Amino acid sequence: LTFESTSRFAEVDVDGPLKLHYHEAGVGNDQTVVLLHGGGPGAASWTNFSRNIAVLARHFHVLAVDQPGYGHSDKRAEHGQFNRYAAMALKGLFDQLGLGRVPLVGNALGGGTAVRFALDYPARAGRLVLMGPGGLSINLFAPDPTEGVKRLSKFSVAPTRENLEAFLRVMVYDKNLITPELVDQRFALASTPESLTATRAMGKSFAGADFEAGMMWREVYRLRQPVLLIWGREDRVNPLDGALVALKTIPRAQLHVFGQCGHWVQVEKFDEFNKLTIEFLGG
Amino acid sequence: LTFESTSRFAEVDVDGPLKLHYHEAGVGNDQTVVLLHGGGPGAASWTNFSRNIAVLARHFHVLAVDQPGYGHSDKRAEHGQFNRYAAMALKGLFDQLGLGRVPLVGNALGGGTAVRFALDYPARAGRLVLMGPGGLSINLFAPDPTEGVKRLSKFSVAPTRENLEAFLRVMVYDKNLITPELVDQRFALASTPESLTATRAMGKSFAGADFEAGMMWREVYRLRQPVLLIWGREDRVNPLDGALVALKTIPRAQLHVFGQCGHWVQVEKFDEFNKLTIEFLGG
Amino acid sequence: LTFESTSRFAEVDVDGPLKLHYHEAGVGNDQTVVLLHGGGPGAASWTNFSRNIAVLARHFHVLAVDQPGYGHSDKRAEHGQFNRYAAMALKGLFDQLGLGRVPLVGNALGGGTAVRFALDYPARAGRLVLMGPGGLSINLFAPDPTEGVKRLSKFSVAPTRENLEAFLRVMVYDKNLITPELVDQRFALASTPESLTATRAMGKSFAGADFEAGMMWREVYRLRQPVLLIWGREDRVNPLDGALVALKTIPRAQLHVFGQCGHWVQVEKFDEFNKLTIEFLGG
Amino acid sequence: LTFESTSRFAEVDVDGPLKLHYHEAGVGNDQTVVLLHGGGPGAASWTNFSRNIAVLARHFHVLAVDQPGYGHSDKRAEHGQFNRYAAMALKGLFDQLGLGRVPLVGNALGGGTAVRFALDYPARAGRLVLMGPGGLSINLFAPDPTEGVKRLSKFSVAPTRENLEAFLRVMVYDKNLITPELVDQRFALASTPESLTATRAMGKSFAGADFEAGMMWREVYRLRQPVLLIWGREDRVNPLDGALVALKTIPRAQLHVFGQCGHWVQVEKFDEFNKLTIEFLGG
Repeated sequence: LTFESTSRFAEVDVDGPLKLHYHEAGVGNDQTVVLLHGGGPGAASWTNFSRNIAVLARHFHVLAVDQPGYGHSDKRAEHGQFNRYAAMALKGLFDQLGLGRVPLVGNALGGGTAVRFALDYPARAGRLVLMGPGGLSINLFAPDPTEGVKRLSKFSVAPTRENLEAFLRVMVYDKNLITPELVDQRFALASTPESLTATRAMGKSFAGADFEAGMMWREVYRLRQPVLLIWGREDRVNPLDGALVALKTIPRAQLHVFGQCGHWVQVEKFDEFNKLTIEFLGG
Repeated sequence: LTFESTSRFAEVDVDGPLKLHYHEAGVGNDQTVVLLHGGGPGAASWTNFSRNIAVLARHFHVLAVDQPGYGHSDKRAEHGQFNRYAAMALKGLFDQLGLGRVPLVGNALGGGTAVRFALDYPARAGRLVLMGPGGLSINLFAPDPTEGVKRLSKFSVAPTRENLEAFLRVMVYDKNLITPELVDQRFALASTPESLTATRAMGKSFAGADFEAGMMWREVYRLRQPVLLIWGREDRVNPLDGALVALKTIPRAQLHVFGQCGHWVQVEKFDEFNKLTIEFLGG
Repeated sequence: LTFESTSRFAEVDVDGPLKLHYHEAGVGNDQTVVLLHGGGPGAASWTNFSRNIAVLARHFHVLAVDQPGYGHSDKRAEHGQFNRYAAMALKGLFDQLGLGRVPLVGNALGGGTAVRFALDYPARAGRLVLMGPGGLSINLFAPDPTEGVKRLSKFSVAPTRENLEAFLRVMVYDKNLITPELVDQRFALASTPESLTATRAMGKSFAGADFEAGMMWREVYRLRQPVLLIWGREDRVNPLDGALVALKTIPRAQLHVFGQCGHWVQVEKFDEFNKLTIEFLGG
Repeated sequence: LTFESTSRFAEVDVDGPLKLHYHEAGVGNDQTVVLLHGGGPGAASWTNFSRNIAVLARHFHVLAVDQPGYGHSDKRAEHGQFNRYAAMALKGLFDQLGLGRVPLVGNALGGGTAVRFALDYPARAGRLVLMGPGGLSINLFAPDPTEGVKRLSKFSVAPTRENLEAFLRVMVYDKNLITPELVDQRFALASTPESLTATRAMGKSFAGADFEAGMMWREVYRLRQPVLLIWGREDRVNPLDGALVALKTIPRAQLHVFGQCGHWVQVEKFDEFNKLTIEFLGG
């Protein structure tokens, strides 16, 4: 499996043509699973889910989608509440690929999109696996914006290598994972004109009139499916206290917390994460 | 596997001869695992771990031990802090069976004993799997005694079928699990003279000068092994808020919470519990 | 000040004539304050706020209102979401007494009514003082129904002195406060035909289609006024973990927790409670 | 009252002569109260408690002490667990001034010293008022070091105005409070050779063999006096989740949380803080 062998594109309608790039693996496997990556500026499906796609592809038909504004998907200069926007694009994709009710795996921003999709199109979403998810989290104890959020904001206003490194360093428990190569790689992608446009778009969406759609903790009591919340104990972006409302109010919720693990669960605990996900999704 | 085929007895020294009854299964499997049951008056290894021993025995050499004062182990009329006492007996057993460093699975009271053992004899305890454990839990939000604890206390003072049923009913989420047969069975065992003696002994131990040994939340930051905490979201004996100090302070801790599950995790979520335990213990 | 000297009645419109009994004290004091009592079956303004009305009346114009279904207010056999219903009655009273924007002090059920009123008629509610309030609380850790709620339910199905005593005993930290006289007094009021009707009405309202109105934790982020949450650490009806969503989401929120204090804050910590309330309400 | 009019010095014995600078006010008032300031590098009694000393001095005999390593107290290049060290110095002062059992008000680092003193010399400590205290706090949800702690660490390694400003900005909710004048003032004091020595001393103490003395959350269940914990909801140094073990385990504990308030409670909510403290200390 390679970036190129799995690469796919699709055009869907979200207030007009919207191009989506995604990776497909495990064709032939009966149960399709959709992965939605995290929200760092230089993040994408392939890099986010490197330690995972090949593994999950052994059991499922994997569709790893680049969310609008990331990777090789369209990067519009404007949009509404981001999760609702990305949800609309996923719906377009689902319809185009003839998918019915499919399970979703999403981390951080991508978890927020998974949930918004599950609420907006309740019939199309199966079991959910959510790693340090945004949107349904509400930080009962941590002052907002968190360190992780603030660091992303700083890079958004001052796109320097120094600021990106500082940001990345609060993504993980083992800061040794933030190597010069990783920093340089993410920075090349995060600082392109298009990524900056995406960032400026994200910023302006924050102050829209549809902010309620992002406050998903008020709604998840409506979800009828099994939901596996997965958290790194040392998550500094969406901290562990953010798990509580969702654990309490989602009827068929479960929670797994890994000690010695940060915001990037799929990386720092890739083996443990892969195994939980396979078992959960009935594979 | 039957109660009889697996039954074993051992005499160990805890301030003198102390008889221990236990169940052995999976002989021939390389990795030994010790299970320590919960603390209801009519509880024992065989009934506590019915949905589990045969399964785990497929992967491990299972020793399910009746804790002093329960099942067919000696039921003394007096002893110190219970967990420290039961720990001493386990040490005697370990030494007698030539066991070295072995993983421990313990629920409720039995989890408290697993931990006390891991702290008192740090070299002899491997990975720990703890389901709604006592001792290392401190209920940060729930007033003590909890409903579950209070109900056990009531039966201890008034040993009637009515009181035992009320107690059992707060052990599970699905109260339908508390059938007349289950109630009658537990009551026959819980109301024998010896079980009453055990209960009276437990009560008097509470007010000993060694109470600190029971406050294990002050010590678990010393544990060096991986520890899997498992909780039922609706646990009414040792509630979920009791997990927090241990999750935070145990370096290699993990936590799994099951929604729609009470204090009896191994029963209400036996399949999910069995699978977590097997994977965790490297089997 | 006596029950009789302060007694007042008013007829308001809530889907037709609805009689409200209330107590008025401190006439002449410039700032009016409305108190809303707790929800025990034999509860009322006078008994709920005995250690408080005379004190607060020294600083404010006190209107202690019996909520519909309690004390000497109408006790209808049917109504919708209770808090929304009681809110409508308070609005009727406000309008009739020419009140404008007034602060509200409410405990337990009465706190839930204060909040529902503040959300439904945002202009008419000033600062809020809420003691172990229902409605805006969501018990993130305690399994529901709590012991306190369950005990009230038991009395509702089996209205015996024994059951009421058991209920009352989980209202306080110092169980010595539950004297035979208190038990007999509350029982005489709680077991009248009208109180039973009120109870049966409350029960049926629980399963109405307007249940969302009771889930006030989803809405309190809309409140613009200062709100003082007051909790007994050992509250066994609406436990301390229920405070968290409201503390986090109410912009001008404050929280005070008293150790060694149960659900009846105004009783067990009457002096401390009185003083916090006076200072808070700017008196 | 001025810095100069209230200035006092004392020589006490802590492994030899140790000079302590402090401020005395309200002489003639019967009840003495000791204040222990926070731990920012340029922090001291006078600046920490500016909005408070004159006020409290109206009701009490105020002794605001500069903790060793701060203000005008000795700044040694080496010492053990800081709180235990500062406690020893306070004991020396108490003895020298003929003080008996006196209440203590301490914020942040100074709260940790108040507690260590109360545990080490149980007879000499009366009621405690603790604002965002260190030592007895254990951050159950926030990854450590917190943003606040990390920012102080950065300044300790790179003592620039930029780094101090960033640090100060996470001390308050209203960042407008961090004016250029405040930044310049604190920086002049924080960057002196002696303050750097103090900082280097603090750093080396962290890795001493007496680290347990700093883990005061394991001990506060021994405190017999009333203790008022006060927290800013948006505290980014010692966050609100740090309050929980102490609230639960201190028998006569109380907690007050102010929304829209950071780590500097005595500044951002000086009026509310002053009033709580006066009432609590029985004045």
